[PDB]
Amino acid sequence: PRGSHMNPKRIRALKSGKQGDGPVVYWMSRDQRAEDNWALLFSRAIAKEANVPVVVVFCLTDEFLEAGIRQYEFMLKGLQELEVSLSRKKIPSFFLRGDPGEKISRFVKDYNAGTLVTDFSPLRIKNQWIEKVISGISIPFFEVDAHNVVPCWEASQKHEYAAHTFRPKLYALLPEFLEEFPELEPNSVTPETLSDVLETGVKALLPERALLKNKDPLFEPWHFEPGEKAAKKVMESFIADRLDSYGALRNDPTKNMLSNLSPYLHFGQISSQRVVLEVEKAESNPGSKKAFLDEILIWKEISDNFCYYNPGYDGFESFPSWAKESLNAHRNDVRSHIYTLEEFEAGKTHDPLWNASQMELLSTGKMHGYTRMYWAKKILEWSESPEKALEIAICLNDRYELDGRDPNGYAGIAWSIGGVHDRAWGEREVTGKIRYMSYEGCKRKFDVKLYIEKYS
DNA sequence: CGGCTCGCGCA
DNA sequence: TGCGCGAAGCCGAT
Ligand SMILES: Cc1cc2nc3c(=O)[nH]c(=O)nc-3n(C[C@H](O)[C@H](O)[C@H](O)COP(=O)(O)OP(=O)(O)OC[C@H]3O[C@@H](n4cnc5c(N)ncnc54)[C@H](O)[C@@H]3O)c2cc1C
Repeated sequence: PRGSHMNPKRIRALKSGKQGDGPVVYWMSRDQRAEDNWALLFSRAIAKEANVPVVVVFCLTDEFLEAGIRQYEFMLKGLQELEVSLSRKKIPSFFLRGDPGEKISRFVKDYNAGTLVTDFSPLRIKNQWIEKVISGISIPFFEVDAHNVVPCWEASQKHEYAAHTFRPKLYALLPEFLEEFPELEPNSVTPETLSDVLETGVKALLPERALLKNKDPLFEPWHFEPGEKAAKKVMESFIADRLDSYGALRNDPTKNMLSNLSPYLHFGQISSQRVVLEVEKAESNPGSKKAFLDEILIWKEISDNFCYYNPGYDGFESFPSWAKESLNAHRNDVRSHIYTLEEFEAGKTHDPLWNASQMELLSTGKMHGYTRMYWAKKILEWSESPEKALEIAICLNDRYELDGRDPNGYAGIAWSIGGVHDRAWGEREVTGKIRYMSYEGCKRKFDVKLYIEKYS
């Protein structure tokens, strides 16, 4: 498709056709940012060769109703910042509301677009939208992987069983795809109020707000400032203050020593490639650098590999054969406790460590990476069936996590409950051969009282 | 055949 | 606290 610093393997054609005379439309979805965006850079390079301008279109679907206000505000406030950023470079943005399959097909014809570009996402509803758009448009339709360092269809062509199998593949293509980003060139040609979409959506999600007894909201929105500018500040402080002690205190929820980048990385407000570019150049603890790189490279992109090659990524059928056989044999085992969704949601279990994990999820919208395993694994231990446990874990994960509705969530829940990307362990009642995690093992690794007293 | 992102005993 | 074994099924290099 042309360009000096542009790798042609990051782009693949979804539909071939005669390139129109109008501008190039970039259908923004996952990577909501202006800097370090391959999809936005590829749309500008195409527009430069065709002597056309580049426009951005964002379709606001009804998916914000299944979520909550904490995710809707975090996204809308970032889109307000992105509008001024793109407007500074003479790039206009259009914000549509409704079905992307019907709205973007109408936008391409109404605006007489010449080439449509979109970003990559392995989720089901994105592939369903792209198929409906292809059937209604007559212009070329391209797809760019701007989220992963190595494109998903390039790192592997099949489902990866474990990380130590996917690890040598990723690090082998790293010297080719780890490159610096060129600056976005402003538009030479210039061819819906976000404040109203914010107030309308908030009033519709007000009854579903998570409250306390005194009708006070549980969400604390001052923990993570949304936007592209704030996301870069979280990156800088992590590499300057937290990266040294990461490899030693990454599993201690009493110490705020993780990167805290998952809410920004989910909405695409910060590029993981930019994070790797800056972490690699830093001089820090070599063990901590290798530990953080293994999280943002393999485990982040193997989760995209999981959902892209397993369409039932949120179902029991995606589990390995050994895990399904073990879970099916222990279906009739008597459970120590049985809790419904409402009891798991409000945090009314006998385990104070589990309840404290749920309060962190409800109050801050981001539960610590270590306690998320204890949170999900105990849901499987105290549920009717593995299907209900998978249902409850996915529901609370997508409802209250700021990084929810993300491939890392479904892969992480499939790891905790279904042993995906994991191996078998000692045979137990109810759980079977799935990895076990107890309250006593957490007491030997960190001060469990400080974590419980912090969140009641 | 080697080695994979827990619990547990022992310094 | 950090280290080493145990319990377990399977991929992938040959
Ligand atoms: C049951 C369960 C549910 C999860 N739900 C989500 C979710 O909804 N959204 C989400 O983005 N992540 C999810 N994760 C993955 C992981 O918990 C988060 O990425 C992490 O805890 C967020 O904090 P952090 O980015 O500061 O951690 P860091 O240690 O700083 O992580 C660095 C980055 O590496 C990646 N990463 C780290 N751990 C994982 C992992 N286990 N799997 C995949 N990528 C990882 C993420 O991009 C993360 O931003 C879940 C994990 C589990 C076990």
